[PDB]
Amino acid sequence: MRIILLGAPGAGKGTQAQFIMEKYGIPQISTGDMLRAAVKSGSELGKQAKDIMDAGKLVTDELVIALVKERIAQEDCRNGFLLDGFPRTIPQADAMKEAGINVDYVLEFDVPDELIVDRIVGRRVHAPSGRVYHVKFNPPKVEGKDDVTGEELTTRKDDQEETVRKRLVEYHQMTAPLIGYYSKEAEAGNTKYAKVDGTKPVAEVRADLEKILG
Ligand SMILES: Nc1ncnc2c1ncn2[C@@H]1O[C@H](COP(=O)(O)OP(=O)(O)O)[C@@H](O)[C@H]1O
Ligand SMILES: Nc1ncnc2c1ncn2[C@@H]1O[C@H](COP(=O)(O)O)[C@@H](O)[C@H]1O
Repeated sequence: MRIILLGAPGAGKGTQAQFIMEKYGIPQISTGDMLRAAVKSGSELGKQAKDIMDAGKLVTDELVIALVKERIAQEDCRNGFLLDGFPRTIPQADAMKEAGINVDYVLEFDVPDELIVDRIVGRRVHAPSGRVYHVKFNPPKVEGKDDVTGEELTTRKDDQEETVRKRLVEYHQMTAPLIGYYSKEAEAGNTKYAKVDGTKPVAEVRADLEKILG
């Protein structure tokens, strides 16, 4: 089972990415996570991303499509995967079509622009695993520590009001058009489209997803 998460920044795609992963098995492919790992481990394929990311700008299609093509490669993704943060553009979406990468479901996480700044300013992550918390809306069992390894949590470098603003716009310019893209795919029968209310409580969106899938 292949799946795509599609939504504004802070819409809770990642938070939902974890669940589907542990409950269905399929690995979670988060471009942003890979970019941040690579940027930190100084990998050759990704380290370049650094300045762009911290600016709020999207990274060049070519670099990202590569990474994804390299990760889907792994044998863990032979039974399905979860593209969480990709595609982010028509080119990127197009590139997947030619490569013959079909998805079973496309899930649009609907969340208002006004809700975004506050979700994001209070988001903390366990970088090593990408596990994502929120100091108020979905905190850790122990303040400042990852629930599975007890490791200190951190705040993302690009998680600041200003950068979130720049981030929202690009979303509206480049990514947003994709809702239309997959709507059309869904209409042709190529995929299954599903919008869900991302303002609801985590535990609740979780159940909506479970209704949509199985
Ligand atoms: N459904 C929700 N309601 C309230 N807060 C949420 C919800 N889902 C996620 N969050 C919190 O919002 C922040 C951003 O969500 P995240 O899952 O990181 O989304 P995205 O991956 O789309 O940016 C995190 O701090 C997260 O714990
Ligand atoms: N699929 C992508 N296409 C282009 N840029 C991306 C992509 N995914 C992640 N990035 C970069 O990763 C950063 C953080 O994305 P995220 O962690 O998914 O919110 C963005 O600010 C972009 O610069």
